[PDB]
This record gives sequence, structure tokens and C-alpha cells, in this order.
Amino acid sequence: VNMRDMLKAGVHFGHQTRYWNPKMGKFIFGARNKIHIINLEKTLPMFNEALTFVERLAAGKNKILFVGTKRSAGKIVREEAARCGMPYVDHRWLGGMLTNYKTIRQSIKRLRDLETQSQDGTFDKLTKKEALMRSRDLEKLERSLGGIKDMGGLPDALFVIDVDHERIAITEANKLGIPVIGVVDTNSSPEGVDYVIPGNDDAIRAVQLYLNSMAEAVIRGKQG
RNA sequence: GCUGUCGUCAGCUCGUGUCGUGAGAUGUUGGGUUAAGUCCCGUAACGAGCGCAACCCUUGUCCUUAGUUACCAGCACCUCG
Ligand SMILES: [Mg+2]
Ligand SMILES: [Mg+2]
Ligand SMILES: [Mg+2]
Ligand SMILES: [Mg+2]
Ligand SMILES: [Mg+2]
Ligand SMILES: [Mg+2]
Ligand SMILES: [Mg+2]
Repeated sequence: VNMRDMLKAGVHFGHQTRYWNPKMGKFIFGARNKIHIINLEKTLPMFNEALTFVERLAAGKNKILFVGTKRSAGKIVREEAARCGMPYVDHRWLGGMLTNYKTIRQSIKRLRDLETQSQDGTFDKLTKKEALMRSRDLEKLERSLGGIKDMGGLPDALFVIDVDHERIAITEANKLGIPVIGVVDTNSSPEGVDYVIPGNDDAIRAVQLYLNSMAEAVIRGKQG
């Protein structure tokens, strides 16, 4: 907010100068010490416009999926999905999570039934030779599928933190014609992102800044 | 219909999705591990099916039920079986 909060945490940084997508050239303020620098004066209006978009979309009882699976990122994405609701993914994105959603509905149902019978009084009362490995199966399933337990329909908008890390996901969205909100860095390509946010990745302070901005926007939009 | 053979070898496929103009590919590739496509970890693939394993018969130890035509530890007789 107000050109200073992001000025300190991590935003004005880029993946060196050897690696850089030329299509991002319009968002480069300059290069210092063989590191690309992003022009904040251009990304503030885009960030505010995206916040307005998300706030207005959250008024209308509709879902925005959060995608942030990466080092030290999927965690805070999880706790930001905590409160304000909304779906999320924090571990590996399974190919076909959108274009092949009918098949993954079955795994959703299997997880829901297994978790129902797991905490129904601990129905896993049989011998531990099978109980521990069934619990391991539950753990592995909830690890990569826990976020979209709810949200039975297709999400309306997708929010991704890193863009080239999540390219598969973006492609699926671009096939179903749903908007994409992304934090595009220097190396990534802004192609396939409807609301490009030229920010920074890998910076915990920066990424939590985006997550809290999004959380407050969606909370205000849903409040009415 | 029934049978041999590869071969009791660990393999052979399908649905949806994705890649290629197409035949096709992916799943089923990779690091380990196993008798085993057995299992774990990663992974544009997510699942399922037939195989593998388990369920079956027998043998190896123990308990309850029962002691005839089977048995004889203890008692009595014994022509000494
Ligand atoms: Mg095959
Ligand atoms: Mg097939
Ligand atoms: Mg197929
Ligand atoms: Mg095609
Ligand atoms: Mg093949
Ligand atoms: Mg292998
Ligand atoms: Mg098997």
C-alpha cells in the first residue's frame, strides 16, 4: 500500500540479468549490479486495480482459487486460506485438476468418505498392521488434495504467485477461459495472465504482503 | 469343447485429460527396493481392470471337546497276552 510498504520487503528485485524474458521489458526500471530492478511506479496501479477486481468479484458469492505451491510459500498460502475461506493448493499441482475435474471428483469423494470414517469414533479399530498405512494413505491424499475438499464447482478466477513454476496450471485455466491473476517476475512470461502483477517471488515478506492484501480485499468484498 | 507351449515368465491393457497433421505417445518414464508393475520418493497425468500377493489343502508346536474297534500312567487279577 502507498508505494512504501512494498518498497522495503522484497518487490524491487529480479532474477539477475542473464535470465530475463524480453516480453517483460516494459516493466524493467533498470539493472544494477547485474540484477534487474522492477519499476514500482508501474506496478502500484496494476496492484490496486487487481485488488479492486478481486474485491468486486468477492461480492457475488463466487470462488477464487489460490495456487502457491513452492518453498516456504504453500505454508503461508494455507494460513491465508484459513480465514476468508476460499480454496487453495500448497503442494504439487496435479495435471488435469481443471480440465479433468470429473475424475478428481472421485478422489475428492474418497478422501471425504475416508476422513468421515476416520473421526467417527475412530472406526479404524482393526489391527495396526493396516491402520497405520491407511492413515498414511489419508495423509498423502489430504496433502495434495486437502484445499479443494470444498468448492464443488469450477473456480471463477485463479491466483498464482510464481508464473513459470505453475505454467501447467495456467494452461488449464487458459483452456477453460477463466481469468488469471499472477505475480509475474522478470524471467517469467506475462502471456496467459489477464491481470499481470509485476512483482517479486522467493521473498517471504513480499509474498506475505500480497497474500494479506488479497485476504483483506476478499474479506471486504464478502462483507458487503 | 478339452489340451500342450512359451511360462508361474511379471507382465498386458482401458476410461478421462494432455502432447503431435498423423501412425502414435503419456500414464507404465526417473533414484532406490523387492520373489513380484512389491513398495517408497519424485512426476501432465488422475484413476481402474486382468495378472503378483492374500483367501484354499497338507506338514511342523500348543489348547478344548471324545475315548471305541484306539491307548495302558496308577490300581487289582493274570495262563504273563
Ligand atoms: Mg501394457
Ligand atoms: Mg488408454
Ligand atoms: Mg488416454
Ligand atoms: Mg490434438
Ligand atoms: Mg507405452
Ligand atoms: Mg522404476
Ligand atoms: Mg499390483
